[PDB]
Amino acid sequence: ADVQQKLAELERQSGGRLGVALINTADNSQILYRADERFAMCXTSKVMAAAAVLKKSESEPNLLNQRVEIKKSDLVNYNPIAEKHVNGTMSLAELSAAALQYSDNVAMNKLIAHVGGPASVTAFARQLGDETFRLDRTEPTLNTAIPGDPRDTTSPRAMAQTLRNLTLGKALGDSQRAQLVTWMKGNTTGAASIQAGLPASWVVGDKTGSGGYGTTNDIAVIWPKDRAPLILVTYFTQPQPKAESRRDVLASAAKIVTD
Ligand SMILES: [Cl-]
Repeated sequence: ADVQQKLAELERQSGGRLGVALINTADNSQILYRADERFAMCXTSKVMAAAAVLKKSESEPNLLNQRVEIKKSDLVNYNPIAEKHVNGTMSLAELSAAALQYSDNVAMNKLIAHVGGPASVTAFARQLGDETFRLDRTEPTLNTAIPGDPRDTTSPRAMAQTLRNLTLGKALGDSQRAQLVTWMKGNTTGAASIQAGLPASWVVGDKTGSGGYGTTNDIAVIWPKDRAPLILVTYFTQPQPKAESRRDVLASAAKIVTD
């Protein structure tokens, strides 16, 4: 009850719409707030795309080493790693790391294209038992985040359950699961989001996202000191098209649900 009141007060102060799902594997419990509503995923969808490539690699051993050409025509609106490789190639492993650890949007588009497009990433989610996730578009348009638009959305409940399967469960083979966890633990974009609301000693693998309407998101697997792991999804979006990012709201939500 107190946790619910605190999340409601945070949402009201923020001026926007907040979605939270925590899974505590110590006791198989959940803390949920707007957890069945849809939110634009933005960059957080890169986890599903990278996982689809990892699954494909289980039956194709040379897959992560496969080379992909990077051209000026591939550049989109945020290309921190790919811009350094124009006119050469990157491997699928390198593209996966760039997408997950730097939010590189060219890298996301190469993962999407490799597996057959947004409908193939969605069909992979369905094969895992996630019947909520939908990836409709490529970068950069998947980030528009218009209120009421179901494109490129999922719910906090669904994304927490799927992230648990991918990182702690058996969706991927042992080598592939370990690779995903290692990539997420090395993320560089998350220190002001969920991590900022947790003790310094806790270990985190996370993926952030941001987009139109001040959309500010983070999804994480968390190893608290001497405790069973947690899965946490914090999604946030605002009423104004040009609203600024609010990573502090995600930090505040993480503190509330883990105190
Ligand atoms: Cl505005």
